[PDB]
This record gives sequence, structure tokens and C-alpha cells, in this order.
Amino acid sequence: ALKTAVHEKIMNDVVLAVKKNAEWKVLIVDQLSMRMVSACCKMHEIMSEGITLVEDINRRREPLPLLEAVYLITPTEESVKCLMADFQNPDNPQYRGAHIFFTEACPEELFKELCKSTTARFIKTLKEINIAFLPYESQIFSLDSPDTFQVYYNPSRAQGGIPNKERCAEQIATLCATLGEYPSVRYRSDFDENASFAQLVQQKLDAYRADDPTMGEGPQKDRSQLLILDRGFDPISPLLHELTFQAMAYDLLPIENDVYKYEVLLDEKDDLWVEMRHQHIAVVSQNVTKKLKQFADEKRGIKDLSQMLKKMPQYQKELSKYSTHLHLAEDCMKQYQQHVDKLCKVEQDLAMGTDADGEKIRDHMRNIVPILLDQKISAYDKIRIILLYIIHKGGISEENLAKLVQHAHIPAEEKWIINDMQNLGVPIIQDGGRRKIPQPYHTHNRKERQADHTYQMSRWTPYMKDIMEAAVEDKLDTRHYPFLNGGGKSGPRLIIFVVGGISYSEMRSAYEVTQTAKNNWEVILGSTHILTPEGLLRDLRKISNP
Repeated sequence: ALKTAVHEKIMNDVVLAVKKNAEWKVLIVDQLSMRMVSACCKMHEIMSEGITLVEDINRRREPLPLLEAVYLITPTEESVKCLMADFQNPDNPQYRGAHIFFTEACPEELFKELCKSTTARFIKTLKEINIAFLPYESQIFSLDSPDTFQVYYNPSRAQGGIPNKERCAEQIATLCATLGEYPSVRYRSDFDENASFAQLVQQKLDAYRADDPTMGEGPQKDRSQLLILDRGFDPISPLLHELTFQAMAYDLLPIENDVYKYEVLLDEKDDLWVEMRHQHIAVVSQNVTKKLKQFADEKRGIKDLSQMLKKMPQYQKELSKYSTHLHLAEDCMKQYQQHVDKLCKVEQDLAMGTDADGEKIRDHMRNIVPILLDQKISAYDKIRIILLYIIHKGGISEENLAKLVQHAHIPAEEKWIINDMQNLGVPIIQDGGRRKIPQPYHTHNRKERQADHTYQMSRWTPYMKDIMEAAVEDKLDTRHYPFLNGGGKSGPRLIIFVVGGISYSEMRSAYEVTQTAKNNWEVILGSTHILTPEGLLRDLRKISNP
């Protein structure tokens, strides 16, 4: 749904918009744009429409004066510099012409320098397409901006951080503009900084609405809502070792930049991935092979292995899909059985507050310490349950934090990762002498849910989902999620943005709430960056240790 909207700006407003004939052309992109393009477009889709080669605007390349170049770059000092460079002087046109498409609004200073550039005579197309976000999935977007976390949660970063927060606001609008959405802005009152941010986003959209009246045109697009959240709105979820496929693989395995080696890329273009990603491991291997069985049975007591041997090298390209997913499920279980099982049971008690039987837990340490003193258990794993523990207790004393940092043997460098969580608004240091911090995300403060969990280690429901279901039914408390304005082939759309990242369990809830809690509503979830338990810990790291 979102994923295609981009596909269309790329294909119709760039690749096809420039094609006036059969002449070869060159696609010159930059680091971000390329990513953005990869997500929504198949390579051949573009390569069979006149583009015969893709270059990197940066690392200079061979001059082709006979072909026109199409520039899909982010309007920066660099990029715009290389651009004017390629045409830095006539009789040396790096290319025969130029079709320039800025991913987002170009700064008028460089814009000026360019319009007066030695490049002016070559520009055959000059547009701003406004696409400053990665369509990570058809329901999830990312502004690949992990540094914003620092701006929000590190004090020193307070000011000077304003242009970073103002850039985000504008990117969020590029995403709305792209869906032709002019939503109503809502934010979480309890974290004062949100308001200012909610305002930023608002302005930025106004510019788009003023520069195009049909934005948010009729089709229930007058009910859409863009709810702004701060990461401290649910510190439990992004810490838990989740067990649904995607969330669990990224957590326990080394899938860098979305590539799982033995190598493959976990993308929506996979098709099978899109069917297993949210499933619970327990049944993944089971169902992938059940799905393999229905593939082969479409060509291929005595069993005949002939057809297999026959028509097999013919499908190696497809039978490979299943292969890797079986290796993925394997890897997840190998890791689980090793040490994770034991970690989940403690985490679930802590996150829930109640045990498997629905009983309020007690005698915490009895289970915590045995983990902490296990020298074979990781440092980050220990940190995770210590925060969960504190979060549950609603704050601890300097004294006890001291006792846990000891039993776990955490380098006093990784020790501040705890203390810093406090900057997101989570209560970790008891008294504080200040006022009591509300913890909305605790089960005893959230609507009741049925105590039948089909799995004991998967009882926790992201507080995110509660927000989603309440909003989609218009039962989202304005006392905590006010409108900055007060009151408040279609949508309505619930655009939720979290400054501070999002977990796979939340991305999983966006689909859940959508593929059911319907009313025609479609829930789109976006964030500054995509989280991972350890990764969040790292983000927490850089505050008291840039």
C-alpha cells in the first residue's frame, strides 16, 4: 500500500517521465536514494526502460557524453557539488544532458549556485520528488536517523539539535504527502518534548497542504491521524527477546543491513518471508516445509524420486527460498535452546508482573541472580533483565543497582546504559526526591487481555497495540494523546511515528491491528530508526558515552 506509492513516484515521475524515446540513459544516485529505490523497485523494472547502468554520484565514473543522465540524489553539499562537477565545464560534459530529481527540498543556496552553474545549459528536467524516508515494509517506514535518539535523550544535545528535529518533521511530511494524507496531529502529553515536535511536523505539513489543496482529499482522509510517540512510552517491548520469526532472528542472529549469510537478503520481495516474518518460531520450520511440500507437489507403499532428480536443477532458484528459511529457523532455535529459553521466562514474569498462572510474582532475585552469576551469559542480556526488573519495581535505590551491577560483573562503561534509560522518562533510581513517574505500559494499567497465551514465553503484548486498537476505534484518550489543535481506495490511516526507534514486535502489531481490527483503517508505523534489543542498549550507550 505504502510501498507502491513510492514505486509510482519513481516509475512514473522519474524513469518514465524522462523517456521521450529509445535512447540509453544513466541513473546517477546517492547512498540514501538508492536504498529508497531498491525497496520499491525491481532492478529490471528500471533497466528495461532506458536505464542501462547505475552509478554512484560520489565515487566518480566514466564520462558518457552521448547519453543523458538521470539524477536521483539527496540535495546535499556533496551531491550537488558532484553534479555541477560532472558538467563543471563544456566540451567535457560528463554526460550529454541532465534530468535532475531531488529526493527532498533542495536548499536554495545550492539551488542558486546550481542555477547559475556551468551546468545550467544542460538541465533538461529539474524537480523535487519529496521522498525522505525508507519504505522498510508496506506498513513500516524509517527515516534512518539514529542520531535523533541522542538529540532527544542526551541533555547536552538539547539545542543545536533543533535542525535535526526540524528535518525529521519535514521527512514525516514527505511520507504523508506521498500518501496524499493531511492527518490530524496527536502526541503523548506526558513527555513535554513531544508537543514541540508535534508542532514541527504540523507546520511542515501545512506547507504541503498550502502548496496543494487536494492533500487529504475526501476518501475518509479527514479522519486520518498521525500520533507522535516518544520511545520512553514503552521501555518493556523494545527490550524483550521476542519469539515471532523476524523479531527473533534480528535479535539473536547477526543480520547486518538486512542480509543473512548462510548469503541472502530479508526483503518483502522475498514473498515467502512475507508469510513467515510474523509467525511464531514454534511453527515456522513446520509450516515452511509444509509449504515446500505444496510447491513440489506441483510437478516435483513405494516412493518414486525420479521426477525430483529430473526437474530439480530447473528450480534450484526457487527451492533455495525454502532452504534458507529452514536455515533461519534453525539458527533461531540453535540460539534459543543454548541460553534464551531460560531468559524468556524471567523476562515474561518481569514484563507481565504476573506469572504463567496469572499470579502476581514475588521472590524476584530467586530467579534473577542465577542468571546474573552465570559467567557464560552475555553482558547485554543481563542488562536487559536488570532494566526490566527495575522498570517492574518502578525504580530502585542507588544501593541495589549497585548490588546488581556487581553480581553481573558489568564494565562500569556498560553500567551507565541502565542509569541513562532514565532520560527517556523511565523510573530507575527510586526516590529521586522528585515526583512519581507514570508507567502506562504496565499490564495492570492497561486494558485487560485474556490470560490464555498459546505459548508460555510469549505472553507480552506491546503497549503499542493497545494504542493502535484504541485509536482505530476512536477510544484513544485525549487526556494523554491530545490533538495539538484540540477536539478531533481509502483509509482512514493511523500514522504512528516514534522518535527513538521501533521494535519488530511493534512493526508486527501494526499489521496485526490492520489485518483485523478493521473499520477500513490502515495502520502505518514509522520511526527515526529500526530498533533491536541490543541496538537500543547501544543507543542508550551513547548518551553517557558518545
